[PDB]
Amino acid sequence: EGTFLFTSESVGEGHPDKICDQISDAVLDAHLQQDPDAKVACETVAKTGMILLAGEITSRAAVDYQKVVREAVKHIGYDDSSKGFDYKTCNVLVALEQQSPDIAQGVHLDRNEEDIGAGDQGLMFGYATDETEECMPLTIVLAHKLNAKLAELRRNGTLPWLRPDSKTQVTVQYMQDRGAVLPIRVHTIVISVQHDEEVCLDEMRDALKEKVIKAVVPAKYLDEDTIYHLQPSGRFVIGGPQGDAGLTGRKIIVDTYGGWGAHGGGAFSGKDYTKVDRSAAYAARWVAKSLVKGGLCRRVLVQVSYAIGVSHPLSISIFHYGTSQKSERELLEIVKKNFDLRPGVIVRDLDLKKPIYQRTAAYGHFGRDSFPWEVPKKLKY
Amino acid sequence: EGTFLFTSESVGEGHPDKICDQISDAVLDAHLQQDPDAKVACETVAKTGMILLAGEITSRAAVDYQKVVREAVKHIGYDDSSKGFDYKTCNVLVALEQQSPDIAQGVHLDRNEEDIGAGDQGLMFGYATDETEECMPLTIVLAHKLNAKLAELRRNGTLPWLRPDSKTQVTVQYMQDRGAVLPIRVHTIVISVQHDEEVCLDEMRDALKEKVIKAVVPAKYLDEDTIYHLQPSGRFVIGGPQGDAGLTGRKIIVDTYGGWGAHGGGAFSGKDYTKVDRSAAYAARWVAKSLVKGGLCRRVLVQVSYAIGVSHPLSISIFHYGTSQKSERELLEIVKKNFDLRPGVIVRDLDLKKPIYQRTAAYGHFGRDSFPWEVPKKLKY
Ligand SMILES: O=c1c(-c2ccc(O)cc2)c(Nc2cc[nH]n2)[nH]c2c(-c3ccccc3)c(-c3ccccc3)nn12
Ligand SMILES: O=c1c(-c2ccc(O)cc2)c(Nc2cc[nH]n2)[nH]c2c(-c3ccccc3)c(-c3ccccc3)nn12
Ligand SMILES: C[S@@+](CC[C@H](N)C(=O)[O-])C[C@H]1O[C@@H](n2cnc3c(N)ncnc32)[C@H](O)[C@@H]1O
Ligand SMILES: C[S@@+](CC[C@H](N)C(=O)[O-])C[C@H]1O[C@@H](n2cnc3c(N)ncnc32)[C@H](O)[C@@H]1O
Ligand SMILES: [Cl-]
Ligand SMILES: [Cl-]
Ligand SMILES: [Cl-]
Ligand SMILES: [Cl-]
Repeated sequence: EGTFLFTSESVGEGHPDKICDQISDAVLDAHLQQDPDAKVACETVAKTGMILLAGEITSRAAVDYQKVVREAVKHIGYDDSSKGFDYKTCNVLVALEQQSPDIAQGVHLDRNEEDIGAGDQGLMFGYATDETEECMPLTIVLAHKLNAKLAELRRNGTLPWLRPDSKTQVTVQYMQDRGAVLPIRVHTIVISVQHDEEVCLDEMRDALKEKVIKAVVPAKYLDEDTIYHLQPSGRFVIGGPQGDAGLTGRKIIVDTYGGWGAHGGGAFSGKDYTKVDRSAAYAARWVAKSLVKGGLCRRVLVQVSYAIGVSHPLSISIFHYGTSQKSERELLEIVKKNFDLRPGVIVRDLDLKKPIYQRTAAYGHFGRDSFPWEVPKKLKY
Repeated sequence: EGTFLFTSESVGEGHPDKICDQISDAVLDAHLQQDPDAKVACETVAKTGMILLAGEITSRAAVDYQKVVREAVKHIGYDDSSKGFDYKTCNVLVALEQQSPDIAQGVHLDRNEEDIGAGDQGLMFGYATDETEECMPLTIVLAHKLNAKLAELRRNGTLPWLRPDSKTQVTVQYMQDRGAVLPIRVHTIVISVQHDEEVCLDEMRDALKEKVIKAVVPAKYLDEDTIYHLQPSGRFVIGGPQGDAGLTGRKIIVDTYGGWGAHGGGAFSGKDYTKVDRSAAYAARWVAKSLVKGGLCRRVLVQVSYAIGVSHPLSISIFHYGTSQKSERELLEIVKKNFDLRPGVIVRDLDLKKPIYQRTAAYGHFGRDSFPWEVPKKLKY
């Protein structure tokens, strides 16, 4: 009574959708290194032997797409045909055009930077929860860390049968606590990871429990009833793009809160700051985290929305789940007094011309590494 | 006090992401017409002059991809270079392989149909709300209907300057009502739609208000304070894939609840029933709607999750927002007694081998047309 199960998932750096996100952001970063005002909307598609870039870029930079793509794939670890994909020998195809002049004229041409219009319509949410220090749901934090642990043990050679494509999933039993949530125990863990042709299933399952799960999940959350689904498909030799096509922006829930809070549908990777799908979601996270770390609430969800060409949000809304003594109306006044959610101001507050985006594109965009949107603003009220 | 704004969006049939969803489901349907057991994972990518199919299909069908793709684009309305895209003359590229044998062996080979494994891990949600008869949020219903109205007036020739690519966005002021939500008024509407080179902005804005909004949104929701952003970019002649690359599965929030409820991240289009991203989300909608139409709650969210190769969900969870006299524990017992959420049973209950998927791929998968997942189950308890 008062408890429920909740599940979130994450994926590894070599998951084919995440490959695409990382490549899209490597392209963005390459442009921004040379032209901080590049307009970038770079989608990546991955299938056996192929990376395709499709989208719209207007930029003063001279970018070697072959090098940028191949270096990103090398970093992920796909470096041999035996692994199913090789940065040295794959096809890299480019279908990139300039940004539509109709978009450019309606969004940013002949506009003062602070008054640039949103690059599109849409809705975006930010969320924070006091259940972890980093203000993220435990389900998603643990799922990300399990993938990171796999990559670590692959790269350090202790589990050399590992390959880069992985997925994880964590189910936690939660208790209610005055509108907030408290994690009690881990009910179920799934891990699936691509592997070489030589290792056997029992060796993999033993390693995944002892060297991955136990190295990540605190023992206080694990008990004799916890259910483990380790390599549940039985065989995962074919992987990466060869096993499953990847596309940019197909892991938007992994990128955010693991299903908690809410999501407006927009993808992050491959987009410069004028695309509010990214910048306003980052700003909304920053607002939410600022409210929780400032002691105003324990758990909070912020919605913003925009119209293409219009700088100020059309709507700003807040829900605190009953975890503040202040009304949501009062919290909204505090937010309005402390934040300016025009994209041309967000860019300054969060330093969004800086080429740090490839680092955001695996293991979630939130709750990690003290990115600007993770540093709470001191609120005046 | 007790009120908040909430925004949802929708897109039209010629929006480039939605083009991709529709093509992916046209391909699925073509396979299912000949082989009800086809294994389909068809991604579509669209950019100027190009439809690319990428993914994995194992099927006994003989499908003419050129015809299927081009007929889908014709139906949407892209039939001339003057509109930016033409089904008769575009490039159709195919990068389709068989389903991975490692997946096939772990999911469905040599398994009894009812006991087939989930085609992947993941989490899925179903939602229902009593605020409309179709048990959907008003924000998303209105946003979809505005796009449908644009397509209607394009196809009937009364606004012949319209083209197929459109987006809409609706902000509603809601009041709290004992855990449920009540819509009060429409605060803001956005409409952006591709148009010919001859029509002027004032003609478009007048038509969008008088012939689109007033034909869709009840006057009781509109007042002298409602804000209208009609063609806010000022010019939208370039559109469709030429204006913005499209990909399958990039409108997952438009496809579902417009940001309400929750989303697990999986895309629907291009996937047969063994992909629980689709089948289990449909079943979860069916459960949620059955609970509301059965009088057990006014508003409800259901989560399910799976592991690849495992037939039964790993977790089932329910949240009723305080809108039931029964506890969520009791509702879960009712759900367990009345539903079987194995994919190999869902397929029978919801008739998921039937080639009806292209019809789901615009205007949302839920709340429309009495699809099987929209017909409530009579609950025994
Ligand atoms: O706040 C809550 C509470 C809650 C928290 C503290 C309190 O004092 C009172 C109630 C809650 N309580 C219970 C109890 C039995 N079942 N549920 N369940 C949930 C869910 C959720 C759960 C199961 C499936 C689906 C969504 C969510 C959510 C999660 C993700 C996205 C959107 C909503 N929030 N939430
Ligand atoms: O249930 C509620 C209630 C509520 C309903 C009936 C009651 O008797 C008591 C409370 C509520 N109340 C208020 C009041 C002032 N602000 N909020 N606000 C919300 C939101 C939401 C709102 C603004 C931004 C973001 C999310 C949501 C939601 C919507 C989509 C996804 C997830 C959660 N639910 N919700
Ligand atoms: C299961 S595949 C999706 C379904 C697939 N498109 C098909 O044709 O059936 C989704 C993800 O699961 C992982 N995956 C691929 N092959 C797998 C296998 N043999 N066992 C487990 N997971 C696998 C990869 O991370 C892949 O991107
Ligand atoms: C604004 S575009 C996204 C940003 C774009 N990729 C870029 O290069 O800036 C997203 C969607 O908005 C719509 N759109 C395209 N051109 C537009 C215009 N000139 N005015 C308004 N909306 C437009 C189309 O539905 C398109 O798919
Ligand atoms: Cl996936
Ligand atoms: Cl191998
Ligand atoms: Cl879009
Ligand atoms: Cl024209």
